[PDB]
Amino acid sequence: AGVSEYELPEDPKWEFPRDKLTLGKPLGEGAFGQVVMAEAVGIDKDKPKEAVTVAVKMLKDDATEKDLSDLVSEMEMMKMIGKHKNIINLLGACTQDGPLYVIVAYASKGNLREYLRARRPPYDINRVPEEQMTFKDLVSCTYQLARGMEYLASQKCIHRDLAARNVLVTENNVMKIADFGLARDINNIDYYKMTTNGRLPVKWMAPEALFDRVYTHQSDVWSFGVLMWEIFTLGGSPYPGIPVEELFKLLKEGHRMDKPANCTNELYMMMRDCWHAVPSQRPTFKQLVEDLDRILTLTTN
Repeated sequence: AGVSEYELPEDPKWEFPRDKLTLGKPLGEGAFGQVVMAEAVGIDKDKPKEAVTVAVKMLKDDATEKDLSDLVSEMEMMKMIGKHKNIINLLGACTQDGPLYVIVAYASKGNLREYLRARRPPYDINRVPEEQMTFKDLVSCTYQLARGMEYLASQKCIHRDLAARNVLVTENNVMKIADFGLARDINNIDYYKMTTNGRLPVKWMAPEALFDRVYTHQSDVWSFGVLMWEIFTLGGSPYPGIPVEELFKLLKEGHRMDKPANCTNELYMMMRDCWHAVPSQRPTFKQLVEDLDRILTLTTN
């Protein structure tokens, strides 16, 4: 839909009244949208006079048409995806007679990369030493995210932008996949066809997307492997020292990232399996969940 003449249809089951929403302090500014904390009175049907803290995604003053298209697409993707423990929860939207607000559950511990970096083993005033990550914590993080993606893939949707920056962490340390603005519905098609030059960060893109312009669930599996590497480096950035302009040829030559310091060979081989050159030889998200559960069960004892 061309947003400059598209009028958002009514969808009463998701609509939230503007007079019940009080916008608060900013939580983030990316480039296509901005997210603010807010108080939503009555958005929990079970506590109808109660104000609950939420996060609201909206356009910036300098928004483009594509920014608005992405915000609509993110809202519609979250509607169709449905509910899961490891997917950030869509609560409602203000869509009629004013700016588009997409209202989502608030994750008080912020994005995953900064959450991990603040909990690294020993000047940063943002560190949280009382919550330093153990190996079991890292495996648990990975397992939760694999469960979220297993659910996502069972809904026949591809995220396409999986990365630590697009994961949120709640007060109870629950991992929440977020930022569905690039996600797509691939029900009834065999693969999603990429344009010539996409809007997906190159360092998380599977080679078949990069070079053959195709995206499947197994392309998300590749990105999940990079996400795993981010987790087990406690928020490191991938292919360190390699600019994206040099990475294309390195990937064609079979280059893969080295093993992170805090990782077992078992977990590194799981990353490497996610980075198999042949998409159908990478594990599925169902298989990753099974393997991570077994590792996590052994670790917790």
